[PDB]
Amino acid sequence: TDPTLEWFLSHCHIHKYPSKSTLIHQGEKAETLYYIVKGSVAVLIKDEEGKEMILSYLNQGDFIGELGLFEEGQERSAWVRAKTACEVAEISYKKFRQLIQVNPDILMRLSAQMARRLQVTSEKNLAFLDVTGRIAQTLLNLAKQPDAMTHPDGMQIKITRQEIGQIVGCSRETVGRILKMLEDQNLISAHGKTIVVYG
Amino acid sequence: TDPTLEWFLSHCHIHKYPSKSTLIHQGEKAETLYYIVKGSVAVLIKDEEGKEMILSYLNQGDFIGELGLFEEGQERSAWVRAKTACEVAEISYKKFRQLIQVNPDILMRLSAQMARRLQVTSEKNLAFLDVTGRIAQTLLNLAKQPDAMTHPDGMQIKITRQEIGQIVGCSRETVGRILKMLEDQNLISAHGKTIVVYG
Repeated sequence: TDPTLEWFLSHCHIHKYPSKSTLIHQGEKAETLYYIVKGSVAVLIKDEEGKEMILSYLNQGDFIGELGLFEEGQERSAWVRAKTACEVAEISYKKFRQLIQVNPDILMRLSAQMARRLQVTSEKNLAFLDVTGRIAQTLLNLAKQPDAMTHPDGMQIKITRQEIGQIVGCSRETVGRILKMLEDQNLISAHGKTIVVYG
Repeated sequence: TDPTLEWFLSHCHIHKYPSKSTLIHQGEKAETLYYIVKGSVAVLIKDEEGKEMILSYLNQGDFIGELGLFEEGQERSAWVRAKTACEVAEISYKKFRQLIQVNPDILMRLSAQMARRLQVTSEKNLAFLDVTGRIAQTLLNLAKQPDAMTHPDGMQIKITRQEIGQIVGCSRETVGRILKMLEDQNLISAHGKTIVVYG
């Protein structure tokens, strides 16, 4: 059992959100503070060219819209929507601040993840971003070449890591540093001399 | 004045650091937890070969390795040095964990900082990363121009939002969004026609 969680939730209101239903709409005045008891949700924005862009998926046990607890008035840059029928608890920010006085443990939890949530995004300057822009261009251009292969996901090209570095003007390593990053962004794919560009 | 920051301060050792003196080394043993009372530091890393490729820039009102606090173990890759001569207060994780109980307010400001770092992360395709590389390049070359200003943090140049768009080949809005990002990353600062390039 979980002494705190159970206490915490006895101060929250749990409701169900059928898939695709929206939990928080975008310029809403933040005052909660949502805790996912079960199921998953998505954080969406619209980029230039008004396409839905997924910022993150949040799963059971995670919290929703902190960033509004430490920023009065703060709105909701990007709005929360359910992906699967899920139960979510929500508590007045005002009342939550009271819980923290009583037993500052829950605060520890939420405080948590984030951290485990940051320890995953980071370990990542101007000089660096420049090369990242150049390499992305090289791959973008090669996909439009007549010698490009057609891939179910997009276009597949042929080039060595050293060739990328020679073209852009960087070490073979810097290429791997960037290729790995781009690959983690689900934008490209690297295996030997074969590289595939998505979209 | 800042009460919750005044108590939390009396409960820990504040250290002075001359510029270019390292605070945190690689492989460390995470048990702190520093708070920059005054000045600025730089999160470095030594790369493939060598080259201190930098990583960040933390200033007054910042916590350090706050990720270590949670989750036993963790020393501790990363790195830290003082850019300018700065005063840094530090406290053992375990004592802090006790203070959290005494007055949780300080756990607020630690969580607050973590929240802000999430904001920056979520706000991140190939085409976009390409433009980001070109824009940084324009700012990079201009700071080396004879008509650049001497700024305490680096070099300050003169250019409008639309001028950058014309050079790179993007909308006036695209420049706006990218300038926001780069300023949040602590690489530049924008104020009207004035743009200052750090470093």
